[PDB]
Amino acid sequence: VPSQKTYQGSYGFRLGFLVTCTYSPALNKMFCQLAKTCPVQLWVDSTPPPGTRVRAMAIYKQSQHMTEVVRRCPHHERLAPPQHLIRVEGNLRVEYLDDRNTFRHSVVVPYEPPEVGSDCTTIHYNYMCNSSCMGGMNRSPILTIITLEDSSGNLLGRNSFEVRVCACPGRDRRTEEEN
Ligand SMILES: [Zn+2]
Repeated sequence: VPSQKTYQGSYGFRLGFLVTCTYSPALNKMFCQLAKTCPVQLWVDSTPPPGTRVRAMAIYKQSQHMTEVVRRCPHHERLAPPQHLIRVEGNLRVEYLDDRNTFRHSVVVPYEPPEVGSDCTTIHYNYMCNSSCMGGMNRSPILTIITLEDSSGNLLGRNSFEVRVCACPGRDRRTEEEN
């Protein structure tokens, strides 16, 4: 299984977050609706090298399920391959990748610096299956792992957040925070 370990790296890489999508810092958890815009901010302390790329991948949070590949349920599976949970919208250079050994899916875009008038780079992710989809995530928590990689694919930085894809993000966040 791919590592989830936070690695700020040489460029001081971290994530930020701004109901269709809501983030709980206390839980390090995003709650979002299926197919809706999920803004994830990339923050760096120094400019990454030319051709730096940003990869997103989902894994199960629980150790006992970590070897299982996160993919869309049969119903939802039937630019993006239909099996992929995570898509990117609003980007002309999206790559959908299937690992030849692990079969794990990921979605990659080029790293771009913040637009003029901004301090961070935003990527709009879409999650295409609900956490509750049986025959898929089966209510089991997932993590999204965001990796900053150089042009050769080498690790520059890593961060992660838990995700629940659900009908009522605000309500579920409140419940999970009360728990
Ligand atoms: Zn589904």
